[PDB]
Amino acid sequence: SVSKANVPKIDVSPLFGDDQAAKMRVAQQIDAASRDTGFFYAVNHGINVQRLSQKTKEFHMSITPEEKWDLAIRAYNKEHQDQVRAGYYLSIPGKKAVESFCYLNPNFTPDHPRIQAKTPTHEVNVWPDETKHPGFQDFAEQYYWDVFGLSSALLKGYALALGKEENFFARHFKPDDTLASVVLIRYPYLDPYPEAAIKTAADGTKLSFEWHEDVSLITVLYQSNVQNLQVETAAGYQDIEADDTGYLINCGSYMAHLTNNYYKAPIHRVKWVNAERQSLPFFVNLGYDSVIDPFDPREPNGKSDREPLSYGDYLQNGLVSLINKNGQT
Ligand SMILES: N[C@@H](CCCC(=O)N[C@@H](CS)C(=O)NCC(=O)O)C(=O)O
Ligand SMILES: [Fe+2]
Repeated sequence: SVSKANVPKIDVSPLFGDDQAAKMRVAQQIDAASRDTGFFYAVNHGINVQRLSQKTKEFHMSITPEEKWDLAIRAYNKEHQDQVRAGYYLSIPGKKAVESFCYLNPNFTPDHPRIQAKTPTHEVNVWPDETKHPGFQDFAEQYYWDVFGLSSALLKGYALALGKEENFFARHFKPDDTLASVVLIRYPYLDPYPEAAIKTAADGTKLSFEWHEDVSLITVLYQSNVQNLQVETAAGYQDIEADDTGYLINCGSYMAHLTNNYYKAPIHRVKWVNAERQSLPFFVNLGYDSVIDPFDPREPNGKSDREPLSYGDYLQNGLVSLINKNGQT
């Protein structure tokens, strides 16, 4: 009885080029999707997602329990007090099925000014031993830059869609300072699948991750071809079809803040599925001190009754709140 959500496939390739008319026609499609269910698939995006999937699989299936402790975030290993965001997020057999590896901007090096200053939300990535995972760090860092590139193009489309100049968001999304993250999530097949690792929604649906708005400007997501996501709409939660050739795009709550809820952050959740699969989000985050002045594209003077919020304030508050609401991942 759970209807397919309207999730259009938008050819985003004009956003990489210089045909302004064509870009406006893509922006209209982004506007439409953003006003409807809040999701679309970006197609013709130029990223080799099959290779991303293969390299990620090789990592997930070769990492050992020893390596996971050695890379673990603070929530799992008290010795790693600097690792709030970046590192390994362990499963707990019998209790918690999902496990993952998160990394941040590769430019956050020991000498980076924000690392020196110890500013919250900035960390130096941790990586497994190169000889045990040959090529993995290099692949993963290049992937960061490939999806950064796609996200910059998408941000040009969102800006045009909102009646702005195309750099309105992108000017704040910079290699030297972006707080964006990649998460390489493994969802396992388990037989038996422990009930303790399954949540139940109010409507009785079995879930792996509860309802939420994303903490992002936008989210740029690759998933395996196994249906799992649902979006809350007015006729109920609806199934978002999988498409392992496309990137699933949606707004996060910073976009809702900037646009005075004209582009809402859609509410969505992750169904429980007993399948070995991947979920690989890129969270498009700005710089720590990036402030965009809020506006309202439904009002004649564009004025909004929201206050400016720096991205760093937003992000630290949001990530902590999401862990309190929906649990440590
Ligand atoms: N550690 C990350 C933030 C992770 C936020 C989070 O928990 N996201 C969920 C909800 S959007 C997710 O990615 N879910 C994916 C899925 O498949 O469940 C970072 O420091 O930036
Ligand atoms: Fe999400």
